[PDB]
Amino acid sequence: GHSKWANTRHRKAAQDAKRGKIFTKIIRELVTAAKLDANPRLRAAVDKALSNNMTRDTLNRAIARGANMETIIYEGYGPGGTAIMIECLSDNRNRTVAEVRHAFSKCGGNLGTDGSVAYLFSKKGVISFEKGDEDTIMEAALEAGAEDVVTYDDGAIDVYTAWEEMGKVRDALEAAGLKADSAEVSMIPSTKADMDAETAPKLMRLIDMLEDCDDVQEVYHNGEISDEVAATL
Repeated sequence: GHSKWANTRHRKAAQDAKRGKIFTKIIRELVTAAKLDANPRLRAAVDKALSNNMTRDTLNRAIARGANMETIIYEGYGPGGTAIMIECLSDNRNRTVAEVRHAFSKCGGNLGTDGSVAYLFSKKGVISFEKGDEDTIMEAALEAGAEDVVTYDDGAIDVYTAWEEMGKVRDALEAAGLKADSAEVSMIPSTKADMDAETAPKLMRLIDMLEDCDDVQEVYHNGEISDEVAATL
């Protein structure tokens, strides 16, 4: 009872309503990495920009910006006792932590020590196929170096790679006539947080408030959902 759109339907139907905020968070992550100009920190941003439909000239002009903002991560728990990580970028640490702290209060939750639920998360590249031949994609993926392949109930396919190889793998599948629909780099949970029609929209409200903050670059969670309940939100 677990499809891919079930853990991507909601919020992804909300992030496509806050495109200004999403566009501009990417911009800051591009400019800051170019100002660094550090290389393997620009790459990530660029890929995120593409997957979000940001034109090339726009990204190039952002990087071509090569205001002291720093990166900061937070951790906590939320609806249904669901683990959560928050990645930020800001020039004001205290204002950032307050806004993040405010979200949890308004959603019954609490931040924690830097090492709490983090160990429950592994940073890896994910190349997704919304459809296709499973055994052919799997072999081409493992062949290219992939670390694992997941096939969901809706035929969607997720290829996991070492976070820093998502690119080589993605390209291999393409040159092989096996184009992925998306290929990003996220934080994958090694555990499941069951959710009901009660502790889901509640969690989803937290992700919404957190993502509403301009300092919040990334929000990850293990609140696995089911097709059964996903049809209540």
